[PDB]
Amino acid sequence: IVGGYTCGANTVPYQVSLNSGYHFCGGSLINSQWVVSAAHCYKSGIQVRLGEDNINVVEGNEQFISASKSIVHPSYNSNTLNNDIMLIKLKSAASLNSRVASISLPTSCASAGTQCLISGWGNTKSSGTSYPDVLKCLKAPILSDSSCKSAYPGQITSNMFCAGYLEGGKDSCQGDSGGPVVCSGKLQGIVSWGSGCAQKNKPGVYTKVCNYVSWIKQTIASN
Ligand SMILES: NC(=[NH2+])c1ccc2[nH]c(-c3cccc(OC4CCCC4)c3[O-])nc2c1
Ligand SMILES: [Ca+2]
Repeated sequence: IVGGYTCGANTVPYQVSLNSGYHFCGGSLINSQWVVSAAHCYKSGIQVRLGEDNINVVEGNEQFISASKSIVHPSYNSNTLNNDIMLIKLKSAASLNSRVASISLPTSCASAGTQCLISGWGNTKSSGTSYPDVLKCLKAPILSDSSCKSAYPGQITSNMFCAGYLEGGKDSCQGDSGGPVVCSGKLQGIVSWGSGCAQKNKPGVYTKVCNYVSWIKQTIASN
């Protein structure tokens, strides 16, 4: 997260770290056995780490659970990143409490101007790499579709939306992919991609979760 602030320990209880010997993507807990992340974060050997703040220190509240299976959306396109969403089923259910809680899926899509919270352990520099030990937060608004398509002509599909600041300075970045974009307590986006991090007129692009709620529900119901 570039231009953000330290969230405070366990203040984002639905945030998870996908780990394979190091943190490589974020994700969101939607019920005690499933996590939603981005399809491009897919790899085998994923251990999901819940209740984290410092990902390099066991401070208490952490729950490390292996993924039993990861379901990449069947229409995921790795060249355009269209349908960049993945569901991860946990080997055992997590124990939910005030520090580990799930976030609600939306019933309607959010409008431009809606303020959301984006979080993650990704790079905090736009020019260089500085990875934090604790979770960083950024409050950012959803941009209009016209500003988004004007910034990335021919690359935005209806399953994507832009959020951020056109003046540059605040953005999600490498290591934040797969994590949450929460607006008024509903999960509206998944960190997907961007051009560099926090550059002027290049806002971050997110997977539009409201377009996938029936897919998520039907997939969870059959697995
Ligand atoms: N500027 C942004 N809003 C942005 C947000 C998330 C990003 N994630 C990445 C990213 C870059 C290189 C490799 C990645 O993931 C690979 C390692 C884990 C598997 C895929 C990224 O997510 N760039 C990103 C840029
Ligand atoms: Ca820790």
